[PDB]
Amino acid sequence: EWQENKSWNAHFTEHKSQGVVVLWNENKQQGFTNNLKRANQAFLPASTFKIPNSLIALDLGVVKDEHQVFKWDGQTRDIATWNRDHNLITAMKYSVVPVYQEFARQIGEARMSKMLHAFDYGNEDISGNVDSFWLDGGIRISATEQISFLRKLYHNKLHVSERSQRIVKQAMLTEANGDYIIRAKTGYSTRIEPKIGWWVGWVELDDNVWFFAMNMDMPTSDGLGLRQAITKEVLKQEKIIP
Ligand SMILES: O=C(O)c1cccc(-c2ccc(F)cc2)c1
Ligand SMILES: [Cl-]
Repeated sequence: EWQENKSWNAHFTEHKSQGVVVLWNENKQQGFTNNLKRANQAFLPASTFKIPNSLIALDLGVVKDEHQVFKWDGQTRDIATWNRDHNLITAMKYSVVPVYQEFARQIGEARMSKMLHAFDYGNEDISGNVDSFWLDGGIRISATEQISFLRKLYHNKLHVSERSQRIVKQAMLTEANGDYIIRAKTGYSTRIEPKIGWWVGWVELDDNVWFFAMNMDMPTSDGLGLRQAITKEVLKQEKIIP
């Protein structure tokens, strides 16, 4: 079942922001959020789509492994870290759109649509350019639907090989210390209004796993750090992380 804790709204209010945090206790099978309605509001996934995109590229052989090098195409872009060679891990880390656009073109429309239906991913609509629909096309996904998809990935229940899912979960590695491990992916949607930020993933503890999915209005790049900062303040408040 689900429980709405509006006290977390303060974490958005303090920054004059609007958004939702969704948490899911895997052991107890209970969900928590500050806004049950926005928790189910569907947005463009933006770079959070790099998770399913990575899975499909790996399972079809478009990407052979996490060490394969994808050469910079010599095009200087506004993102300095994009102007270099990448593998799957660094492509994810620096959210390298042009590398995943190449993935998508090699995957192709037919296979992409088939696999998103198999994943039960959002509205499963890839309308638009095969290499940009997750940024300005017709695909939409809610925070709760992100958690649903992530839970399948965590348990290796998605309809791709176990190997593909293990590799993507490696590439999702974001933070790890003696207290917790976070595997997650950021998102920044700017091509279609409303501009929003994403952070989706899970926090691994010794004896439990908390999946999370948050998004927040993002009129400017100045607030991108709040995607992680707000989420962690909620995690701290709920005694999930110190
Ligand atoms: O989602 C991120 O964490 C991320 C990672 C790398 C780059 C950017 C980014 C993109 C466009 C922009 F206008 C400003 C920042 C966002
Ligand atoms: Cl790992």
